[PDB]
Amino acid sequence: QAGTTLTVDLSTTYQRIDGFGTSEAFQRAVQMSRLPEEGQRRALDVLFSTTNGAGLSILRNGIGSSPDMSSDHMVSIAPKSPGSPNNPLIYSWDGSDNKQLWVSQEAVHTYGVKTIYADAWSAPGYMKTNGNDANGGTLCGLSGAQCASGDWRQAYADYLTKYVEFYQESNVTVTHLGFINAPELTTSYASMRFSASQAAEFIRILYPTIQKSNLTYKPTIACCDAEGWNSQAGMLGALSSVNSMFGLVTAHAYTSQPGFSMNTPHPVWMTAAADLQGAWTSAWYSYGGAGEGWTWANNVYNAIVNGNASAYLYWIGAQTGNTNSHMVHIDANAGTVEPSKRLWALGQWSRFVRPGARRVAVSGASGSLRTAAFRNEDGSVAVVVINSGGDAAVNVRLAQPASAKAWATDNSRAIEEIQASFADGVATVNVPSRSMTTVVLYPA
Ligand SMILES: CO[C@H]1[C@H](O)[C@@H](O)[C@@H](O[C@H]2[C@H](O[C@@H]3CO[C@@H](O[C@@H]4CO[C@@H](O)[C@H](O)[C@H]4O)[C@H](O)[C@H]3O)OC[C@@H](O)[C@@H]2O)O[C@@H]1C(=O)O
Ligand SMILES: *[C@@H]1O[C@H](CO)[C@@H](O[C@@H]2O[C@H](CO)[C@@H](O[C@@H]3O[C@H](CO)[C@@H](O)[C@H](O)[C@@H]3O)[C@H](O)[C@H]2NC(C)=O)[C@H](O)[C@H]1NC(C)=O
Repeated sequence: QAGTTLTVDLSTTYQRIDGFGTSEAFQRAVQMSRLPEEGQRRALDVLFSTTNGAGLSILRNGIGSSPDMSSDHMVSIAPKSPGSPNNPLIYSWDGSDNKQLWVSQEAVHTYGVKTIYADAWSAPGYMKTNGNDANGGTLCGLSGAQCASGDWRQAYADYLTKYVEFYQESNVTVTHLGFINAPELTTSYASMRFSASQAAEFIRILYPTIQKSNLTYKPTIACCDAEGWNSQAGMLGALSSVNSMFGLVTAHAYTSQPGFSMNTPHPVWMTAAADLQGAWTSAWYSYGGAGEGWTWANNVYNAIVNGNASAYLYWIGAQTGNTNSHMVHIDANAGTVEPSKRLWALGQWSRFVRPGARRVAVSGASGSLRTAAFRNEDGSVAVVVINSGGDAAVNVRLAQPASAKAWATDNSRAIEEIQASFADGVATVNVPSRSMTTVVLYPA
């Protein structure tokens, strides 16, 4: 044939895409802050730049639960107990939030990011059955968790609301708010155990607290950052009584993969995935291993197409260390920043599939090509082609554009523009070998 023709059907729609992003929690933002100004700027550019970076459109921040910044802990805005939940909470704002406020202010005001997801791993220790933000335990006052010290549920809702207000008064709007992380998992770090029933119980307290607050923008409540699709899907029954009081479902890709559509009315975000203990690799493709850029391009495809995800977040953007827990390597001694091809994989999506995009049908792929298509709010149509074979001539059309452009990521290209020859509404591209290519059709 005269290449492979991919035809986009704008009349067949699926989920909305809210975007793509990562976190700088657990003092990864502090590691970035220690770089020379040029290293700082390069780290921020590769994460958020829509011209020379991954164009990430969501930042996930931790709402620190710890009493201090020991180790990699995130200090809380209220690290000292008031003794009783009947006493006002004592807020001790540091103007920094574990250097996440600076990353957020750069994302929003330098790079145009509009989606800021703040998620607590735990309440402060004095609000919990175990008196500690680490080693699990549950919020005092929930069903099954009566504490000698009192019922701290309203206090935790006031606390989360105050955290959003500190960000607001620092000119950052938190758009989404989570109050647990991995509620099925006890860990040696910030962790807190809620059943799905307890999550619903708390949402019924947190929703009116937010709606009655003086916040300028009322953030959408999220739940529950379970460590896999399967674990989160098991919480949806109990959450269904409060579907009027939260608006985002969140889950990771650790204990199961995002390979089916959850039964919820809400958008579903895959909010953390990584090759956490794999030895550092920057490569796009070596053999299809767990850390390679190629693998992560495909992991995103699977989450969107098979998991019905509206967003995809790698665990950490930039940090130090020699595992694939993160996309961007910091060498603290050299003061340098090196993006892996996992950074470019997520950017090969995020640069072109912007917030509000609607996934749409595309036909004509077979064999070595996996394809998806997205209609942006500006009417630009982004067609993803993941090519596991040799160079593939592809034609991209609607079932009408005035111009086209194309970019590819592979072993020698980092979201590099390639030719998109444009004739009578049809873009013709050479999709490189073992690449992810995005072809964009633009209205006038
Ligand atoms: C080599 O050190 C790595 C660790 O391997 C890695 O876990 C991470 O540690 C962070 C930590 O992150 C976890 C990671 O994602 C979730 O937990 C996973 C769920 O699935 C299980 O099967 C895995 O074993 C879990 O790790 C969880 O929701 C995150 O919080 O966060 C706390 C930090 O204190 C800790 O450093 O990264 C390190 C590293 O990069 O050095
Ligand atoms: C893939 O995910 C999307 C969400 O990102 C799912 O969309 C949701 O679909 C349900 C069922 O159609 C929608 O429920 C309807 O909502 C309206 C209000 O807008 C309500 O009045 C109707 O009675 C109905 O309950 C839900 O709105 C919609 N959510 C969004 C955010 O669009 C979709 O169902 C998922 N796909 C699969 C195959 O599961």
